[PDB]
Amino acid sequence: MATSASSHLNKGIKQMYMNLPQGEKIQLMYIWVDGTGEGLRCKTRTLDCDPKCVEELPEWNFDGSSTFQSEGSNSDMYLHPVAMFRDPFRRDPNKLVFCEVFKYNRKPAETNLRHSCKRIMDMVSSQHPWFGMEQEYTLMGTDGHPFGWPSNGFPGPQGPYYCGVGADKAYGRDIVEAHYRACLYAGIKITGTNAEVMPAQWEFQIGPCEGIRMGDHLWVARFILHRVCEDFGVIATFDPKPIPGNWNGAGCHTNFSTKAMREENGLRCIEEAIDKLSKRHQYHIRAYDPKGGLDNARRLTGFHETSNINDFSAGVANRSASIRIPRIVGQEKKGYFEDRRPSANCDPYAVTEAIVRTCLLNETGDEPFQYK
Amino acid sequence: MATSASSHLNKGIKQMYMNLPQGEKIQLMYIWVDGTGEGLRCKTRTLDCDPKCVEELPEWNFDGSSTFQSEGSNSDMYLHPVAMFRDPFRRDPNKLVFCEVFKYNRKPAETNLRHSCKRIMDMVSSQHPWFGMEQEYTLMGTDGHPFGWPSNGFPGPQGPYYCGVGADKAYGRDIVEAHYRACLYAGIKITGTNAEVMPAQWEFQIGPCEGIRMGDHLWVARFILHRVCEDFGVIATFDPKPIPGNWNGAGCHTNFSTKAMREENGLRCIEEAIDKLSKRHQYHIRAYDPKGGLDNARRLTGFHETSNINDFSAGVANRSASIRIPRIVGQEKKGYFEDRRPSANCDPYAVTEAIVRTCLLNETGDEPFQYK
Amino acid sequence: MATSASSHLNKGIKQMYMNLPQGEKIQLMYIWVDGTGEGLRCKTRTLDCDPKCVEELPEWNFDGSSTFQSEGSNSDMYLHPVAMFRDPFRRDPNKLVFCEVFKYNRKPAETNLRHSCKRIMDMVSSQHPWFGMEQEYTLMGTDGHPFGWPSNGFPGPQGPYYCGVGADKAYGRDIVEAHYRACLYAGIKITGTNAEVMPAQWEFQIGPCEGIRMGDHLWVARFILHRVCEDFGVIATFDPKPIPGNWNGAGCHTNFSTKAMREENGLRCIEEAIDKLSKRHQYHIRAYDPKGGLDNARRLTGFHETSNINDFSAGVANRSASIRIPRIVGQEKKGYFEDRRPSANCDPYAVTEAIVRTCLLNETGDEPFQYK
Amino acid sequence: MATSASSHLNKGIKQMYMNLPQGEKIQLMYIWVDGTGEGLRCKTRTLDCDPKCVEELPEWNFDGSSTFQSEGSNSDMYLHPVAMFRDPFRRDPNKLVFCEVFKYNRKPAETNLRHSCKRIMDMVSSQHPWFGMEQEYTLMGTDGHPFGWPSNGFPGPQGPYYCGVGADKAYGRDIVEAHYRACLYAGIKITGTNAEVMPAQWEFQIGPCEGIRMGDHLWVARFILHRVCEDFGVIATFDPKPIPGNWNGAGCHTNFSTKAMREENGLRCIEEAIDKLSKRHQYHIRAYDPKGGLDNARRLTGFHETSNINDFSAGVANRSASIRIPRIVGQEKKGYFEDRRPSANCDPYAVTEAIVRTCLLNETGDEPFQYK
Amino acid sequence: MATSASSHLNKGIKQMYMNLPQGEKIQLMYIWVDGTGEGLRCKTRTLDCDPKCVEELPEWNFDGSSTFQSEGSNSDMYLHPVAMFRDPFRRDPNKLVFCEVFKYNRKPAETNLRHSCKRIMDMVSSQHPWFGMEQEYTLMGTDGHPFGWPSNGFPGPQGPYYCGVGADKAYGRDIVEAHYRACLYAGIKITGTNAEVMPAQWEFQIGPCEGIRMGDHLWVARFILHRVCEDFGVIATFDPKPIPGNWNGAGCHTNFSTKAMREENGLRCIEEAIDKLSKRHQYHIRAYDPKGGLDNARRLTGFHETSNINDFSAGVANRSASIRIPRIVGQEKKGYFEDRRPSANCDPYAVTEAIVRTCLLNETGDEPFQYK
Repeated sequence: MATSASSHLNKGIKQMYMNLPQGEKIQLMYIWVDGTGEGLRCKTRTLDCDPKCVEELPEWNFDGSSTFQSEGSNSDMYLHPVAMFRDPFRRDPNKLVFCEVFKYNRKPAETNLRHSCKRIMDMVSSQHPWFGMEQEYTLMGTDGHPFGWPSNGFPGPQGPYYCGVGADKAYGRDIVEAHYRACLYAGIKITGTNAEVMPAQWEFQIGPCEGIRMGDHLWVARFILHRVCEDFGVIATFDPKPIPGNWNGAGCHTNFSTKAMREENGLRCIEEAIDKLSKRHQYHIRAYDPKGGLDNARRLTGFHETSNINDFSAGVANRSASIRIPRIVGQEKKGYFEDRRPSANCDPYAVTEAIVRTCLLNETGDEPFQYK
Repeated sequence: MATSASSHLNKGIKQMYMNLPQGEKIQLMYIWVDGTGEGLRCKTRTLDCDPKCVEELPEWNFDGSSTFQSEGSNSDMYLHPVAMFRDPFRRDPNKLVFCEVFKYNRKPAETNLRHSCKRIMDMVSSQHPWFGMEQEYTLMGTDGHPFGWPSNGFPGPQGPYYCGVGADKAYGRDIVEAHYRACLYAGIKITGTNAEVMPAQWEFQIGPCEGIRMGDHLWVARFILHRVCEDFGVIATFDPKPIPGNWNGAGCHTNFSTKAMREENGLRCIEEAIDKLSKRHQYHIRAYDPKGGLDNARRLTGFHETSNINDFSAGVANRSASIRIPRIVGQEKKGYFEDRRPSANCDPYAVTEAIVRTCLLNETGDEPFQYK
Repeated sequence: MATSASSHLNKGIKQMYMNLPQGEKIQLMYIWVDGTGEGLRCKTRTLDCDPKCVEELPEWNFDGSSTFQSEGSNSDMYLHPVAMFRDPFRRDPNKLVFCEVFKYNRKPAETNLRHSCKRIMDMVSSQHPWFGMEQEYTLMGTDGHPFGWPSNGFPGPQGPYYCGVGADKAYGRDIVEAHYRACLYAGIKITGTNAEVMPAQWEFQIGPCEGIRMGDHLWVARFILHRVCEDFGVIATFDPKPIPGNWNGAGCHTNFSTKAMREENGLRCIEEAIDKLSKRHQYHIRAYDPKGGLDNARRLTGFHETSNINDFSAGVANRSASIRIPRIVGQEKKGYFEDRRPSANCDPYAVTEAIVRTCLLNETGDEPFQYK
Repeated sequence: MATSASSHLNKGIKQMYMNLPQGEKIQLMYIWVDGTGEGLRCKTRTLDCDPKCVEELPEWNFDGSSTFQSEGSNSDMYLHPVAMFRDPFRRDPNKLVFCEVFKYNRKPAETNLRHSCKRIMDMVSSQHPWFGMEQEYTLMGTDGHPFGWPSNGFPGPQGPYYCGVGADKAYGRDIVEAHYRACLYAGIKITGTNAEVMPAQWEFQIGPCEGIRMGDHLWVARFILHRVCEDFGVIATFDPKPIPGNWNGAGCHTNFSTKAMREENGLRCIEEAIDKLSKRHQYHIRAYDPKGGLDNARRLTGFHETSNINDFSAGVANRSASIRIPRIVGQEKKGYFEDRRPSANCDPYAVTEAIVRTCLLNETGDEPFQYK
Repeated sequence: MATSASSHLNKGIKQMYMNLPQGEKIQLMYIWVDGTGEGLRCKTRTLDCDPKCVEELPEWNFDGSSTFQSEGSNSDMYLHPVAMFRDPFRRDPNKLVFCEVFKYNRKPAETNLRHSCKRIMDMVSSQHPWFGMEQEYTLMGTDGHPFGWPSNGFPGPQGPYYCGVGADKAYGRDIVEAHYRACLYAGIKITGTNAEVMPAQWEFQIGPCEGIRMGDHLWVARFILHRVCEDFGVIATFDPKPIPGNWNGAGCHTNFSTKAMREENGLRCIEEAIDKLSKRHQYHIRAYDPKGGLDNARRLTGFHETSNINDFSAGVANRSASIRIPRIVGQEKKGYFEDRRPSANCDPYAVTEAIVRTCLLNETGDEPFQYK
């Protein structure tokens, strides 16, 4: 079983160095989404004093030609800091700084979907849309086989692994515990974790976050997971179908509510939103993964408690439908609904933008509107 | 010899992460019994503030179809918190929360035996029934062979291993020490441990616990053991006969006393109750393990210190029976008796409920009475 | 994956020694069935000259206190040569000698079923009963896990392995080829082989053999398999269900025909035989396994194209029925039928004796008749 | 790097057994195509005498439910011998027997394409159509990584490997040499081999074969390769794109000529055939791999000297076009043309049927004609 | 499990050298008993021509100080050739030459018991005493643990191993087969072999040999075993009780007959001989093991089928008796007593000399008589 070379370095030496008093200088690790829309990149600079707010952080630049985002002639791209978190890897006073990407002409990069999401959120800020997203992921070895699985083989049939405890049920819990503690320290609004049906597959839930903060929070959570995995020598994969066949896929279920939905008799608004989703289902399917269906397909086949990608279905407490209204929300007549369609590898900005455009702005047609 | 993949991860890194200050958020691990009656499941959520009592803990839900407990159409099940303990794995203020399972219609699940046991305990609360259970278990490697045995072979004959000390006598004492300390920290009323006759078999004793707390305590102790074993990469098995042949089986001896028995005089009450159980041997043998009786059979062969599968016997000082009256209890004419019949994999709620129904409610017949 | 220590000895040295001219002395390996009914034992003596026929071979004796057959006082048991074959392991002129076991008083041992089977065959020799048996077996490693399976894991789902070719489809074909060639050299009337559905499970077919020779051939075939496996360091298991669950079991399907059945319009006799089997189904099931019904029950479940142990079910070209009439036999109105009920670990002597007693002697009742 | 368990068995023991004189009995290995259209299955029976021609071989049956070819109620399938070859694995007098598959009613199975191909060939037998097919394949380890590649890595860039010699250039030449010698011994008209551009990828060429023999020959050649690979413990894959990205795909280039094409001024016939292909390109792309174009789409991208799956192109000595006329054929104005479109995993019967139907029978439309 | 370094040398190279034509020179391996009475020593010289009889072989000398047989000042000892056998290790025309050891003054060495045995045999040559000896031995690894046993552990309980077949039953059969074939080639009168009760323990039987030749044969057989073991890298031990506990030890049962016993009504002579043996006990148990009781007194515990070292107990069958008289003898009034008392490590010359002195010469007292 092959773990990364980096994981076999003596970590006690690393701990010896990390315990040195750092002094007055502060490390800022800038994180940004690359040109593929799935990968995260990061690099660190030293600042002289502790920044009080995100507006005090300097803009930076990077080579876009190395990240699949620009041509060689004008390869400089700009990093604009947008969110600041405590750094769980380097401890206080160091910070994680999530940034937006701009082109050489100061136009949004092709994958900078936060900019448009921010516009939509400013337009609908008065209704306070809340999102919760459940990010499923699979721990893999560096050889591409799932972590903890028998070499060149499969574990026992599905059943004992969901929320399992024991050496034969849960593979890689150390990673989940480390990620959970790191997220809590950093200030991400992580609300829980559970083992998924497939061994070595896990799910963490972020939320409820208001508006643009979801993307800020979710992306950084993914980064922290990768970093934790890097320390341990495993790979977190967000592929919607890591193992073909009867093994469960990975989704990113999105719970959505508005002020009207959360207040008394808000179920009516829930039904209106779901009805609108019924009218743009194909647009949303195109919106819920970076490759436009070419990924979401493998998973959603119409089994293993997933919806069929082609047919929209709705029901109360129906875990196999495209949209599920939780039973408690139905009983209390207020709350949220759960869109079960997004793939695990989705860009959260695209998902939230599509949901708000369809449900709240009453948009129609295949292309999003451009607003003044 | 195969330890789990998770056990080979660098635990110093995990310790590095666990030392981060967690802040104000609190992790709650919900634990519940699954559809098999032997396995435990768990998942964790984050709460914003410190709960003061068990009544403050929120209800939760899970997918019952993945735990052999529901059909696909109405797969949601409910977790009602019933017991709260300190979390020994994550330290204060985090908690382990043991829960009852309810169906979609708010009826007790098939394996939610705590509900009826709690009812019976409320019915007999004035007599203060005390129970003690001696849980035997075997440490196994992930390859299915007992931990520490020679590969594809057998250690020396039984004899030197019971309560043994030395590299050749006790296999896996680190696990017992870790489990013991974790149980003490969590607040389980663990009263002792000893190495059993077969190498790698250990026994811990819980009690004396009053009424319903035994099931609450015993189940959570089992969970902690699995979790400790998970950290170490071994598997705790409660199978009543893990290795066929001359190797000792695993039982769950149940010490039983009432308030009347503990007071001056009462040995008589022991003998009468003994008689009662005698008449309803089959019944108890049915209540005392999951799989009908088949499981216990492989253990209660009669040769290696056990009672034949079909025979009630009682005496003072005799390890060749089903119920033992301790010598000191006989001499002082007060105390408890030891039912030696329950299998190691028994559900404690079933055992305690059957014992109370027979000894305290003077029930007769094959089916338990329904009370108003 | 652990192969036997013996298999790691340098086989080139063995080959160096085996090529020395042996001279005039001849090695005879005496083979006999032990007290369990499944194990085979053997030992070798040197004779001075080449025996021309089986009657020239001397009777031998052995100690019966170890091979679980006898007990105290009288132990010596007698081996009477009954079948002689060429030695495929040592080549001509050496021989394998299969023997009957007799007690000190020259009465047949409890497991010496050849004596009675031979009696019945002598009684029915004029009708020339022919049998063919398809012996399925599983190749296992010395650690008790099936050979070629991933360590502590399972291969892919059933489907690609039956009669498979390729490194990922057929595990252990070398064993099958060696066994097959050895059987042809020895003179066993082996008629074919194929890979079965579960990986590492294979089936060889012996027959059509007339009367007692069938048993003689089949037992010796099993010995050769063990010996071949011994050379290679793997273990052949005849357990009817080596791996629990959805993995295929191992059976010993028995094709039966008589002279009358093989002639024109012989189908009527086949149907008569089937009716008699239908009248003695329980006797035959009891006669088809060692432990005593506790083996065949694990295989004959009604799934995976097996009959249910309790119900006698015919069916032309019906591969799931208790009795199948092959299609060609049905179309031509003559031939054999296939009894699918015997377990892989059956004693062939018991199956053929019971079948002949029911179908040809028109016997009834639970106990065998005593003939003059 | 993980080779199969079977390959680590001591092959000297196997050689010891194979050198035993086999005697008069003969082994016949029946080979057939399974329900997937790519896999081959085989099983062996013993015959009493040496068959002189293929018509003397008996029909056989097998269980179709295990090969994805029938339902449970009528699971018997029939093997009709159609081609006989010498067995290179067991030597004379043993034989390999390639068979057609029939249903219980003697109708051709869904994947039994030989029946129709034979019909078409009989209809056009007077023109003596000759085909040559170039079967490319990749040697893989049992871990799913190409054989000889660095663990979890890639060899050097493409360039040095095509027809390479040396330990660092050609991976697995022993397999190619063994396969070549086995094919020559069996009597297959194998005409050459070369190392392909990707390391561990090889190509062998079969032909020129007349009509139906192409499929008979090619399938058996594939079987021999799998068997050779089985001995060595590697897996031969015919996947058209075994490794995504810039690594070369595997094709099955088909050289086609008729008697008219081979005669003086036959270039005109070549151009006419190419013109017809231009009119039925889409039908042929659908016909040239077993999944209707899905497999071939991964290979025919327009890069790496492959044609684009959507556009037909033709040229003299143009290796990237859909159809290439070799330069020497163009200069001499007679010969064959090379269809470069078929995927490596194609069924040769489908390719030859489509080519003959389009080029020689002047068929048009999407569905094949039914002839009297 | 640790085999010797010598066994890991490439034996193919050795085989390459051994096939070279040896020419006219001949290798003679001189073998002699060392000062311990258990070890064998050997060295080889080249002779110019093929000796026709044993009288043509030259006397040799060696350094006795290295073999615990002489002092430093006069350390030269003499080897007198006494028996010549074909060399199975070097093939014809090479020979093994067993020798007597003489001191510098031409007096027999302390361990040269052959001289006196030859004298006694010459004295009783007219009665033709025949002996057969059954030599049990245990195969050990070079680490001192029994060969094939699990590392630092024990195999399963005794029972399945006696005369066992299979990878899990018989450890080291290659060695037994090689030794057997080598003995046959060399001309030793080996009469059979069988696996013993303890795994890795085997027994071979030599005889019937007349008089002194028995010792010649047995010693040389032991040498061949050591040499065979040397090739395989294991150690043959004759230590009376190989591994302490419930593991069977090793004996050398001696079958004895005279010409008178073998003729009609010879049973009377058998009874007379047994009566004489009854009149000499401790003498025999001090001449049936290199160092008196000590070693032997670890086997004859009388528990695991042995004769409690204390008293004799003639008995038909009675396997656990001192001098067994096989049933055959009893019901045939002729046969051979089986002195079941000598240990496996006995000097055969001492056993046969003592038996002849007691049974045939009617000697009495503790010390042997000196004859003219």
